[PDB]
Amino acid sequence: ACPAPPPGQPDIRAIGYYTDKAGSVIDPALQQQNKDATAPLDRYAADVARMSDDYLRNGDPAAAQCTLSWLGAWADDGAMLGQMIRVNNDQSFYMRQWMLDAVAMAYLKVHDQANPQQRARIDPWLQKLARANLAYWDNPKRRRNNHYYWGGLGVLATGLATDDDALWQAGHAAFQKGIDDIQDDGSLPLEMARGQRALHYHDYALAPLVMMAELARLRGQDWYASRNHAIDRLARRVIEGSRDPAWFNQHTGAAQLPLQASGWVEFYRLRSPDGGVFDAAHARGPFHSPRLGGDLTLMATHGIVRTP
Ligand SMILES: O=C(O)[C@H]1O[C@@H](O[C@H]2[C@H](O)[C@H](O)[C@H](O[C@H]3[C@H](O)[C@H](O)[C@H](O)O[C@@H]3C(=O)O)O[C@@H]2C(=O)O)[C@@H](O)[C@@H](O)[C@@H]1O
Repeated sequence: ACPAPPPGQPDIRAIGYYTDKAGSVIDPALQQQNKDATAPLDRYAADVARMSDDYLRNGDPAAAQCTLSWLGAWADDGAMLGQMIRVNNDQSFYMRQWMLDAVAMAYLKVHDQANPQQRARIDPWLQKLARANLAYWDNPKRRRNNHYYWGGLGVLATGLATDDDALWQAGHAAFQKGIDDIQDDGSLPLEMARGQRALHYHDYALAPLVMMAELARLRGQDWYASRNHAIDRLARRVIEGSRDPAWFNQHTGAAQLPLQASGWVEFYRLRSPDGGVFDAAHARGPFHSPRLGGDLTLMATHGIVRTP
């Protein structure tokens, strides 16, 4: 009934594909190279997202058991615990953050179906990945942009799922720095340097901050207020921006590519409706993002976990 997972590959060889300082102009060949190189890794994320999605949607323990089986198999095969091969950037390192986000959110969603044996295999694997990811951001030489907020999510979810309180404080630190990076105009200095993709990267930075906030809401915290409701400013700046890019066009000097707000809106519309600014974007749903935890619509309506 539970199909065979792919072999957990120890090595990642992804490929950065922007050709300009702003990281805004794509080389299509390079975009294709990286896509084919990562396509197996992305198939796995989507599968555990969907199977964990199937469990949250209809309560079937087989969907949760098949998810635990697949995560069980990847831990055992030491998946992505090897070399992050550098082709032309740290693209392989980023994938290990994104994959951790996908595999740890999937685990959290089915964790109440887990028995001690499956816990024994998965936790040390997630924790190895989560500590490996944190240890990249120990170097001060590396700009803590949206990549740091995306790393933060997996580390936080691994902290919550494995109940590793060091990892949770690390995750929270990532979320703190994101909120702290929000200027009074709702903008992020590091994301403002992405020319025509500036608005995309604002939406892209915000989504993992919103997911971390929603993870804190599972532990009975409320991070949303931090720094005098700073997240609402960035939220406003992105949702106003998907409607009207004039501010981003003026502030960066680049004509923005059109953006449709990502699945962070499914939760955020419930936390602070702001008149209902997210209603058009919500109507574009459901939102599927394995890197953010899968079906954001289902999780916003019915919760990330079926029981605390
Ligand atoms: O075709 C898609 O839309 C593709 O998007 C994928 O996620 C992107 C993500 O949107 C984001 O742009 C990210 O950007 C990185 C970039 O890869 C590079 O490393 C740069 O130096 O840093 C950027 C950054 O985050 O600051 O790249 C993601 C990626 O995988 O390249 C996926 O959502 C994919 O499933 C989708 O089809």
